Amino acid sequence: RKDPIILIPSAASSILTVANIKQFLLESKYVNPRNLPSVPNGLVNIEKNFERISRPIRFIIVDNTRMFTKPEYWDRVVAIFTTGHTWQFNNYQWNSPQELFQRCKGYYFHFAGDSVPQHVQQWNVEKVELDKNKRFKDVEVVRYFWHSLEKELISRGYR
Repeated sequence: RKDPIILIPSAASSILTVANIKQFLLESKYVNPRNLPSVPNGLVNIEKNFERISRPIRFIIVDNTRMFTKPEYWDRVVAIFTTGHTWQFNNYQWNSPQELFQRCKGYYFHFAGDSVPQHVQQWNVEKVELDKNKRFKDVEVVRYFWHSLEKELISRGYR
């Protein structure tokens, strides 16, 4: 069966972008986007081996929907990373957070000590907290993220 899709934000300011996503999800290190080039094509592929899943899963990670040529591709979106700007969702199949996050699992990544915006608290999104100063804490954060996503994959039939 087909590769699952993760949608992430395009704004180069966003905590996580196509520039630092692989380092974060695979190497277990947050890297500030300013210290990296921009990635114009807004696409990266990654592969992940899960404890409870037999075969490695190949993820398509995109910060845009210009390649969503068929509406059926929206069935393959297993996660959405959000910064809390609804405009991110403007060109999505489901453009309101209420509808979108009933359809796809949402994640809100931010730093501890930074207030989560009013509207984000109301959203059906899982909040994930990074440490401002202790980069070693990323290891636990990333393990937790993959544990969470694994349950989502299993629920969607990826075993």
